[PDB]
Amino acid sequence: RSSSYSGEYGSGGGKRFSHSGNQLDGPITALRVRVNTYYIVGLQVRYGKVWSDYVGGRNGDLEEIFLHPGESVIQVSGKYKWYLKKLVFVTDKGRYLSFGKDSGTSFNAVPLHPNTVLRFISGRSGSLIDAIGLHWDVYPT
Ligand SMILES: [Cl-]
Repeated sequence: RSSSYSGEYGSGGGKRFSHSGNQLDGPITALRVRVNTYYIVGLQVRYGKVWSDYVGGRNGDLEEIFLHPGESVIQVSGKYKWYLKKLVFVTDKGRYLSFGKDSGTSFNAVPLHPNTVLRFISGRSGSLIDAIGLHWDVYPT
């Protein structure tokens, strides 16, 4: 009734990953994004207290952000072409958490149903992030 999906943004390269089985650990509380001049290289997401497996490669610099207590992502925009290139996570505390350089084809993802937040991500990866998708749902009870 409340879940929705935005995606997939990127190419068909790489291999699928999904954090759907990480939801049970809790809401998103932190993000790691490995970045270079051209690409989103890797991703890791913290669900409650539990970091997901890392996906992607190592040819970039690791950027990390903890969300403030009770803060959630409510919109994600970005850029891609043959791989993912840029991500901006917009939060319900007004923060715009940006990773990567402005180049490529844009996407702009918002949740379909009322009062939902980013609950987990999925996508495709190898040595880079080939594609990403955003999964929205209610903030967990
Ligand atoms: Cl590209």
